[PDB]
Amino acid sequence: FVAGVIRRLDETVVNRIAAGEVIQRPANAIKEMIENCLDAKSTSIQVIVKEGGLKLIQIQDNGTGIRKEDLDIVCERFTTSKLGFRGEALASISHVAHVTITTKTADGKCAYRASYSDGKLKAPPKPCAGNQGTQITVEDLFYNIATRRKALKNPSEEYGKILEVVGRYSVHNAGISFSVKKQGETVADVRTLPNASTVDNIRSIFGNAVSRELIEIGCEDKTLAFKMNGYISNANYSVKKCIFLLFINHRLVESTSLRKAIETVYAAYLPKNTHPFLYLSLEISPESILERVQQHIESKLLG
Amino acid sequence: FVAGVIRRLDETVVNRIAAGEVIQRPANAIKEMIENCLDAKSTSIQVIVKEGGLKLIQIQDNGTGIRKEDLDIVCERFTTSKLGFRGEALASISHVAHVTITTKTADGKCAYRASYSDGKLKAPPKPCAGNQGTQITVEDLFYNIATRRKALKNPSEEYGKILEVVGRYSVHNAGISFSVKKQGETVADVRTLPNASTVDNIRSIFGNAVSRELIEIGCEDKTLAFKMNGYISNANYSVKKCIFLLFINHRLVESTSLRKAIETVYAAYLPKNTHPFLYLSLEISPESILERVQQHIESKLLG
Ligand SMILES: Nc1ncnc2c1ncn2[C@@H]1O[C@H](COP(=O)(O)OP(=O)(O)O)[C@@H](O)[C@H]1O
Ligand SMILES: Nc1ncnc2c1ncn2[C@@H]1O[C@H](COP(=O)(O)OP(=O)(O)O)[C@@H](O)[C@H]1O
Ligand SMILES: [Mg+2]
Ligand SMILES: [Mg+2]
Repeated sequence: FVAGVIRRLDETVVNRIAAGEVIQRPANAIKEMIENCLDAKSTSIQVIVKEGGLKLIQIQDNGTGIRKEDLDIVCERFTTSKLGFRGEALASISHVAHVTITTKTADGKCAYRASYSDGKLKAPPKPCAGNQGTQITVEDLFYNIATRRKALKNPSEEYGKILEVVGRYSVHNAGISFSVKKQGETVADVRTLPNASTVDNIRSIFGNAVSRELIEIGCEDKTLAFKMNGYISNANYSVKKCIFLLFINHRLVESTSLRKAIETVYAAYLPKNTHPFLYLSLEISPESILERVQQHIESKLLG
Repeated sequence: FVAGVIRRLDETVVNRIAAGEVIQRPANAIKEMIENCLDAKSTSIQVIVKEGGLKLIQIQDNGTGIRKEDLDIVCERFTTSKLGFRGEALASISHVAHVTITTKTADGKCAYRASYSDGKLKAPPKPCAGNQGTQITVEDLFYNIATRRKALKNPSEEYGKILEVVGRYSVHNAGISFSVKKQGETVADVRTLPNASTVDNIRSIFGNAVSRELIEIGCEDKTLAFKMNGYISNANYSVKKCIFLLFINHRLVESTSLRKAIETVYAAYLPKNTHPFLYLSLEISPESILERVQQHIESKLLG
């Protein structure tokens, strides 16, 4: 038994593998990029996809853009214009894809384009055509981690997941226009419009049969420091699988705990196989609160 | 609406906060350090604690030690002598505590002592007294993150958690001697001995009433690529709360899924309130396997 010798991991490998762990699949890259479009005050967001996002993801917005002088560092880890940690999403994407950014600010004379590998600027940004806002292009996702590339689903399931994410951000963000299409196709698979209510976007993404059966919900509680709004299906609507959109502080989230609560409430009113449609937006800042929601929904179902 | 300006996070803050997130509490620092003692082929491990591990944790082993020339980088991130990622545990601890290491290799002429802040060597290592192996001393845990220091439990609950961890590693590692005491006390609260069987260490840590009621278990399956051994309580033993030790590849782990399976099996044999004692060691390399364990245990309870 002798002592080992300590070496350093190659963190070009470490950083690639961790970035794979964060991103996971094209829908998730797209989720991060959309959130950036919304943070940059965009009112029009367009998504274009080739091969389920494995070949190309392109997202164009009309938001505030990235200043020319900041393109040097925008994809580095822990660089952010905002107050896990801020500044990891584009850095991560850039470690497992070829990223190009085309962007213009109101105060810039023209748009600039820059390309990145592993978080680093490849060359000085170059002026190009383009209007107010930002187009990010993400190519060959996981070209450098074979195991995750093969561990992804077929192109049409991955496209399916992108639709789910974008359609879901579009219900939460009524008034902002969203679209998703496959590259080289002219007709969008999802398209919402700048003057749409929350209910119109539910009708558009989820169909007239759900939109006709919605109950509006809201409750605030200053003592429990939370607010909630959204829409739920009344006791007359039933499908084979529960469609549950959940947003907590404007991020889309999954929650086995709360979907359980609400299912128990609905179990008493809906048929044996069948399930509800749920859209809830919770505003919280940093337990018994999940009683008030179960209570509030049951109250609304009884009414 | 104008464009932001991108700045860099201070990663002295980032690194401190993430390290808090990993470590969480003294029992967990101790878990990481013990595992290092075992990796370094230690047969005698001594733990000493002041104030539940908030003031001092000291762990002495007789393992292979750290070479003098490697003390410079041992607490840096991603430095390891081994093949999330390797090399994060001591780096993390050193970002939220004052770490001192005293260590000797068989080939070194004497032990060397070094002190670290934020992963960096404070001064050149200095020769000192000490035998084969390594003593790590971890002081003032979370002195630099007030919110986690107050979010820790009272000193005696945290000490309680250290006992749990060490007692549990000691059942898995029969033949290796472990002890834990409070600083300045002469009698250990936990002590296992170099010639002890697994059953002796269960008797010692968990008492004669459990050790008298154990069924040995083992199953291998080449097709499902797993092995399992351990000990369980037979249908005659019952306590108010389920004591379940689980090791997968020699790390202690919690598992709501498998503890559920086994509880369902035991529910049929044990009284209404009461629960079993379980020690299982699973060897796996990188679903239907949880059926074989539920099956194998029921089989052993029926027999
Ligand atoms: N669509 C966009 N429009 C304007 N700025 C963007 C856009 N996407 C990214 N950015 C800029 O790049 C930075 C890094 O983004 P990201 O890596 O997601 O970290 P974060 O959003 O936490 O700051 C943002 O703070 C922002 O300044
Ligand atoms: N008790 C110990 N005895 C010998 N070497 C140790 C001990 N603790 C830590 N080390 C050394 O420091 C390195 C860093 O430990 P750690 O930060 O836990 O990362 P890892 O265990 O993944 O290598 C180990 O690879 C090992 O060489
Ligand atoms: Mg972002
Ligand atoms: Mg370790």
